[PDB]
Amino acid sequence: MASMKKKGSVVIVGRINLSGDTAYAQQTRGEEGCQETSQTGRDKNQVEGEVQIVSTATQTFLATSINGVLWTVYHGAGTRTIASPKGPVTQMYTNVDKDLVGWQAPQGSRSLTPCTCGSSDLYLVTRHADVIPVRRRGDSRGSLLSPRPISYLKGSSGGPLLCPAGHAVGIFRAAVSTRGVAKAVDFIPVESLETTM
Ligand SMILES: CCCCCOC(=O)N[C@H]1CCCCC/C=C\[C@@H]2C[C@@]2(C(=O)NS(=O)(=O)C2(C)CC2)NC(=O)[C@@H]2C[C@@H](Oc3nc4cc(OC)ccc4nc3C)CN2C1=O
Ligand SMILES: [Zn+2]
Repeated sequence: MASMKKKGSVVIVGRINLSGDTAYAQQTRGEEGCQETSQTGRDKNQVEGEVQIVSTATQTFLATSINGVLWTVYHGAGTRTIASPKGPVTQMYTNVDKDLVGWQAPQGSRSLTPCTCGSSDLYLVTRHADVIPVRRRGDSRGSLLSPRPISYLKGSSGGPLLCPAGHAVGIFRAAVSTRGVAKAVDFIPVESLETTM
């Protein structure tokens, strides 16, 4: 018992910048400072933007602020705390059946607004700042207009699907693949987030 370890916190290590005309990824913390911030849970870095790049000791993925909650996938974060200036922050939402977790949105973040447009012309934002057109095909499915090998989507779970007006429609959860090519995506609808809230 006296040697039992504790899992570290999720750590914000960058963001997808969507403030201007060009989307691009930014790193805000290197691997060494990440490992150390994960152990202490104390992250004094300024947070900005809607889409964060997050990491554990073993995985990297995305997290998206919607309605003052930073949302991501359970298969990336598990039950982990997230690092903050004052120490580890405990999850506010956890739903393994939806592959969903959430923490209070960090100070300085900006939150996306839940989409009420009812539109099926969507856009997926990846960890590499690619904006991928996606046609909505169901409550939790959308097809890529230009299929990609799954390699290009790996590490983007927790990222947003957006409507033409930039509202949040869903959280990227899983890739639908045949022989390594992503033809469609599975996502957590924003309405399922609003119900969890
Ligand atoms: C079929 C259509 C729907 C399902 C069928 O489709 C698939 O399963 N396809 C698979 C294809 C895997 C090949 C790579 C696909 C490329 C990018 C994908 C975007 C994304 C990601 O980037 N991840 S990640 O950032 O790299 C990273 C690993 C976090 C670091 N996602 C996943 O890899 C998920 C995890 C797991 O799926 C679940 N795991 C769960 C685990 C839980 O508790 C542990 C609870 C609920 C879960 N619910 C679910 C649904 C399997 N994934 C798939 O996409
Ligand atoms: Zn909208």
